[PDB]
Amino acid sequence: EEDELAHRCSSFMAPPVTDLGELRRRPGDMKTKMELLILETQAQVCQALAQVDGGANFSVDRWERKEGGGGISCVLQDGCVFEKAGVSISVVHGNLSEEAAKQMRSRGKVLKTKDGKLPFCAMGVSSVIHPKNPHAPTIHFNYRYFEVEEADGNKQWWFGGGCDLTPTYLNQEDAVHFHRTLKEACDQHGPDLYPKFKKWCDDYFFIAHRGERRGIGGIFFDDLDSPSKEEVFRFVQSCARAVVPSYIPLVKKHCDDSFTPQEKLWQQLRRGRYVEFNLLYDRGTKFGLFTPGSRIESILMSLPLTARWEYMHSPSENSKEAEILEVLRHPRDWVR
Amino acid sequence: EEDELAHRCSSFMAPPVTDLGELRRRPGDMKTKMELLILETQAQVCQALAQVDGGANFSVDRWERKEGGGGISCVLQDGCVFEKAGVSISVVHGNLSEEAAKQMRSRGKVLKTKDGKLPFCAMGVSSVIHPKNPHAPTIHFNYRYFEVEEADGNKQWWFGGGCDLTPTYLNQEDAVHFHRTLKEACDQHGPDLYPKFKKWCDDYFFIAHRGERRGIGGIFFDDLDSPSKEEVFRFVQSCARAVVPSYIPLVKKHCDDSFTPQEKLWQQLRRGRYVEFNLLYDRGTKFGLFTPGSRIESILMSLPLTARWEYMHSPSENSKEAEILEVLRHPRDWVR
Repeated sequence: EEDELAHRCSSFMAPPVTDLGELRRRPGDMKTKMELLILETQAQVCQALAQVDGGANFSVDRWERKEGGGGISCVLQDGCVFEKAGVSISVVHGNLSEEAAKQMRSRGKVLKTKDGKLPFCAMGVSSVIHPKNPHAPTIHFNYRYFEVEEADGNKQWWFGGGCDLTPTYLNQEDAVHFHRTLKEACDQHGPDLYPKFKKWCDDYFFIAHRGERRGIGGIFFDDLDSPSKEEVFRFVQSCARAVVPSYIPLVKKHCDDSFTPQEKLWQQLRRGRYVEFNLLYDRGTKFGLFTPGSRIESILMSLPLTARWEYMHSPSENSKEAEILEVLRHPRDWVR
Repeated sequence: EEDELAHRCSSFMAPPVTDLGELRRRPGDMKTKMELLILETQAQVCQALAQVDGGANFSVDRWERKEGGGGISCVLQDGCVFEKAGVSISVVHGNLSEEAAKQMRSRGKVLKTKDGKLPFCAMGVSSVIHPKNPHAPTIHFNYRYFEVEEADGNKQWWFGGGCDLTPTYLNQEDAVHFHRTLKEACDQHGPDLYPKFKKWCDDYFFIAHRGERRGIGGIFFDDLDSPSKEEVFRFVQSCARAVVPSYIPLVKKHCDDSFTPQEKLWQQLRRGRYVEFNLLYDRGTKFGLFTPGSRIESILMSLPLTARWEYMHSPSENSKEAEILEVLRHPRDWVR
């Protein structure tokens, strides 16, 4: 019979960033469990996307750097269903830079150095998928884990993540399906998680000057460090496993929908909004792998194939354009 | 005979931000001279653009806010020559916020409060113009002035500005024309200004991760506070007056050039680079009206009508695509 770990690894997009000998020695370490989870998630998502899109192949770049860890970047471009799809993982080990350390103190985190250093590990998966068809929505997700070794055998750790949808026009069934899938995943771990993280997602992706959100939300969480490491991992695992069922059915349903040049135009304006969230409010932080805010590499991976920016006459009062603008300004409940 | 100031004002896009009664009382104040210069420049540029583009009209929005000063924003969109053109002016009076003050100290500026306050005035013009034709280049320019009243009758003041070109493909004649026009303007005020500011421009618009500049540069200067206020103003005035001759001839020459769908595609990728400079390296600073870095309003005004982002096969070794990439990576002299 095939070795359990070997079997898992044959299904990944590329070999793990961490030496397989190390993962084999420490199967129960959260760093091991989380690296395998992010690799699994990346593979599950890429496989689902590749099954849907016959028009392009993933390029898979497993990379490493001396100071910047390693990762696996999977990119699909200009396919028949997806104009852009990126699914990346990163794993970084090292000692925290004085700058990184300083920033955490500003957010109220107190780190006690071990020797003179702060050994740490940060890892995560992050993805942005932009369909070609105006009626097939964009998705973003990310799931990550951080630990830092302090004085004594004490460790400080936390998880972060989220999954959010950016439709061109509102589709009620799609919105409910997406949110319901996320809520079911969260509810397994406690009834207050989805409502909290749904609200957090509505608040976080706010393009402030327009008074509009990027999309229809989903879930967002950060600094998640209770009740226990294993319990939070199981929650994150449920969330990561919800991505494909939350999303691929929407793309399969809508990828062939007819659309007008005007609907395509509107899609392009909505894609410009997606980009603008970064331009104005999330331009790049070097420490983005373990705090809210994106690293440059992530921002680049998120860009669509094309976008449009143009000052727009208020749309007809009962138009689909007006409807989506209203919900971006005033988010709604989708599941209770 | 028409009143000199009234005659000047009839040529502006809208009335000055500052009460005309105040400008009339203090004709010799640098705030007056600079406000008139920025209004003149805005009008000269808009008039030149409107003469070239019969396909769209400028919308002119003269606005004010209680805490945020006032301005005049002129916008043209989706014309027959320009896909986007923005020419804005802002004039803000008030007392420096503790945050703004703090930032200046970080840059090594030392301000001595008058009473408990730092009364200040900041003003400027800023513009981004994106032609439709791949062969007609994008331009950006800005010219600004800041003063703050300190303890005693002492004032701290400085100017900043620049003018830079972002071609889709390199055209040697265009590059020389543009740079020559700027150099002639600078040289009138001293022989070391153009070489210094040309290099500064090459260094500033560096999209670091690609190792490429946004375009072919021009001039860039900041914190310009010597030799005297009148001398620096006259220099800035020469630079502002060089915009139209540096640029409009290039648009008139190339706006009708034939282009291929591939050249249009490349233009779209170059426009994506333009946007990416903000996304990564210049995302927004609230204090951008008096320091390097753009305010959100400026970033928005700069966005093109459309852009593209796509990971690209290295172009043919002697292609025009390869040539522009090489010069973006390794800037050249254009005039000596």
